[PDB]
Amino acid sequence: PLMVKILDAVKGTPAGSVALKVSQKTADGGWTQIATGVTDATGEIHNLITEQQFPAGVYRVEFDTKAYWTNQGSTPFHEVAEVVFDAHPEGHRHYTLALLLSPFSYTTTAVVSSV
Amino acid sequence: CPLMVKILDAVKGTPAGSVALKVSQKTADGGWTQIATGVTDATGEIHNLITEQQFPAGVYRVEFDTKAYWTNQGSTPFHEVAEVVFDAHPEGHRHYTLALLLSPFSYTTTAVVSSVHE
Amino acid sequence: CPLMVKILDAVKGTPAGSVALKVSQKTADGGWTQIATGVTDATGEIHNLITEQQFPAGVYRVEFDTKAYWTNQGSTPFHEVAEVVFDAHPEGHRHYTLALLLSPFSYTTTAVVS
Amino acid sequence: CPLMVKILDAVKGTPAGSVALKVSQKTADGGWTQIATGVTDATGEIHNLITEQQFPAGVYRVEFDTKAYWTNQGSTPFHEVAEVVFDAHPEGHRHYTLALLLSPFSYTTTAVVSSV
Ligand SMILES: N[C@@H](Cc1cc(I)c(Oc2ccc(O)c(I)c2)c(I)c1)C(=O)O
Ligand SMILES: N[C@@H](Cc1cc(I)c(Oc2ccc(O)c(I)c2)c(I)c1)C(=O)O
Repeated sequence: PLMVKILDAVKGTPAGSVALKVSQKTADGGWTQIATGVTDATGEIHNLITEQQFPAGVYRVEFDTKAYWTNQGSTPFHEVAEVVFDAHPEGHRHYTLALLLSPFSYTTTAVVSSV
Repeated sequence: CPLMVKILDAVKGTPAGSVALKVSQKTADGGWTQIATGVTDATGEIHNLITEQQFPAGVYRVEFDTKAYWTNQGSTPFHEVAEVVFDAHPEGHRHYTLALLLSPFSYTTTAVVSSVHE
Repeated sequence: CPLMVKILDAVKGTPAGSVALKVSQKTADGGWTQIATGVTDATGEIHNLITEQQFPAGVYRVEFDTKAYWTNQGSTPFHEVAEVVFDAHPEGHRHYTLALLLSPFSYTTTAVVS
Repeated sequence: CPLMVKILDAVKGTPAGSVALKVSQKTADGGWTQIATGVTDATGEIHNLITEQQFPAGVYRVEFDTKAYWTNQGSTPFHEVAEVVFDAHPEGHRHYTLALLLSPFSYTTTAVVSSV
């Protein structure tokens, strides 16, 4: 239900080996960690979470972009890239978090398949 | 396919369906020759746009009718058209995906030239 | 004004007016302490957000209430908020401009470090 | 000035200086006539690019030499050029700012229209 696609805007390839964590907002305004992962070479993570693990609610996906640029040899601006959103996965609703990275800029977009 | 597209609608949060596009190749005299046209499907893609044989190295211009897209959406767009012009280097089984993120008053054109990082 | 913002609305093609934001500084224990808040004017900027005195070297978080902005505009947006987290090195009159481009289902955060 | 530009370099986190550009106006026959050329300064802008008298309503094309910008940076660019094509409606003292966000394999073209 939750997929990601991270692209490197400098190299024109997906951003591989990007560490991420998915958190779910709790009733008291806190966060609970529901999964972690690292993108494969296609800048994707497969079987990140399952349907039952992704009920309606506010989610935060944190991407370790600083480590990504460091490893690539660039010094980046952001300490992390955070994507915080409301998810309504009722039906067939699948979410793709598209992330476009440059050392001093990123774009976070979502593609939400209907039901 | 050596040339793929992926168009996203940044307003609706879905791929941009029914976007008309055309692919032209720069000729020796500096003019443009149209080699393919098409319209994106519901996934914001166009399958079998051109073949490897139709894609020798050279300068290509892919023009997207984003103005009609927004107009059909009931929106007011800025750009007359979205243009992506690039020198293609297909040697070594390099394929291109032209990613395009659309908003009425903004678009982002990115290119992916491998399916994997390195 | 070591810390400036410039927010644009990619749907309307104008700056994003009345966008609420808050600036937090990371503390020794890893937590966040809020040092300023503001709301963008019609040019999508906030003047005199913080002073050089308030902006020492360290890690900062600028959080923009984009959800409220889109809700007010009449759209249902994706993001609950827009978060910009960065290590600042303002020592030496280093200015930071956080440029933010907004659409209901996408935003771009860029930095111009002068 | 009815037509401004603001070019940023997303790799360095600075405006993009010394970017060459050309402004053309579409003619009645579908062709193009050049009305201005310029090069951005260190703030990624070009001052006094054209006058209001030179900017009537119509379709304009602004071509940015981003390929040379990246080549000079020692990088490898994707795009052969960056072109921004739009129907301009300056009536009622509307000015345009073409914002351009550059990375080697990606750029964002946005427009800001203000009543100034
Ligand atoms: N196999 C599918 C996977 C796929 C999914 C999506 I959403 C894509 O678009 C992106 C992704 C990240 C970005 O930052 C931007 I801008 C656009 C691409 I490119 C590929 C396909 O090829 O469409
Ligand atoms: N802030 C001053 C000048 C100014 C105008 C604009 I539009 C700006 O935004 C940009 C520029 C390029 C980009 O690629 C992106 I995304 C945003 C900035 I930063 C500054 C003013 O307008 O008075």
